[PDB]
Amino acid sequence: MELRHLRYFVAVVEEQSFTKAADKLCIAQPPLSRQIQNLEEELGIQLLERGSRPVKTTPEGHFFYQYAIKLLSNVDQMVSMTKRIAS
Amino acid sequence: MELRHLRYFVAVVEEQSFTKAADKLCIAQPPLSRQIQNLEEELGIQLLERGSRPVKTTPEGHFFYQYAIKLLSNVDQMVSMTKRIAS
Ligand code: NA
Repeated sequence: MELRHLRYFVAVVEEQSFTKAADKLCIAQPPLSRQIQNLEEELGIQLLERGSRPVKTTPEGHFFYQYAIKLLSNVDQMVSMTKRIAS
Repeated sequence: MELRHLRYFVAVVEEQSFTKAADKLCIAQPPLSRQIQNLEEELGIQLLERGSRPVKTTPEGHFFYQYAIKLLSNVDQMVSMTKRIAS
């Protein structure tokens, strides 16, 4: 699992759309969908209700989502601070 | 930046060796070294003292290291708990 998977997943959850998330991340929809599938397959879980319109998380999916946003925020803080040290 | 970069970096810092870190991560040394260089180049900073034997972090490198281990621990906790929900 990579940060890309988390960033893609968060965008899908927030936009409630695979296409709209793809637009926001400046990528095509098909690879985005494949990456989220890859994430679910790696974890051995369903993060999203399959076939849900608009896109809705499963309970474990929403749990994962809430911790994913926390982690991505921490990444941003880490990178920002480390850069500020060197400059 | 991806989780791979953090995992590679942490291993190098802890083993104080590019080769020994590669052994631990079950990969060849050359791609490992390239990935760490890629990480430093992306951030625009030196995480390791260039030419140091044994491998030693820069002050910003050690700072980054300490937050990287925290983040990787959080990733592990997130994945473990989310899996435990679905099972
Ligand atoms: Na990653």
